[PDB]
Amino acid sequence: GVVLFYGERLLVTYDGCKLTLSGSGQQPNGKYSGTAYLTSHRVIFLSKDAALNSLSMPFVFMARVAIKAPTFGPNHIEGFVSSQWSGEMPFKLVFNHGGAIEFGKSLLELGTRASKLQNSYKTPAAPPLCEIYACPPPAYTPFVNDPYYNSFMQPHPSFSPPPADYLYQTNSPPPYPGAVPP
Repeated sequence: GVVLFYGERLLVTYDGCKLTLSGSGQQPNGKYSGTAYLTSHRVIFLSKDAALNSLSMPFVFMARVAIKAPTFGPNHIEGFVSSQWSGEMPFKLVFNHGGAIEFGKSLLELGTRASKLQNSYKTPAAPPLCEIYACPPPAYTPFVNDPYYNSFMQPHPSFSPPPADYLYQTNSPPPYPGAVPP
């Protein structure tokens, strides 16, 4: 399952994604196939097979994110996660069914917005009793229904249904900012 923070919105589900972590030294390094989730706050990747079952890349720790197109091959997304390990770990997201440009354009706009709040964000007070429960449907409603997200994200037919029966929410707020209405 996927556990969203309180105040986090699930925006895009992409089944059939390949994530490559290309760290050196002690940084993470491996290849993973599965589903990528684009939220207001992070990319979540769930390995479908597994040295790692789940990983989260908060926008505020991503750097130099770009939609890449090699001279002959398909569009993909590249970037880094910044500083167990320290320094700059490269990552690459490849999409099996197209929609890399649409996913990446959305990621760039979300990440730009979230990163501008990095210095001012203070995690809200959290309930001492931490709860995980079935995710409220509003947290994963199609983003086209929300003018805040619909104004800068484009749909794509390769985007997949949100896995409602696998979505949970915690009452804990996210420890980093996201792209949300002010």
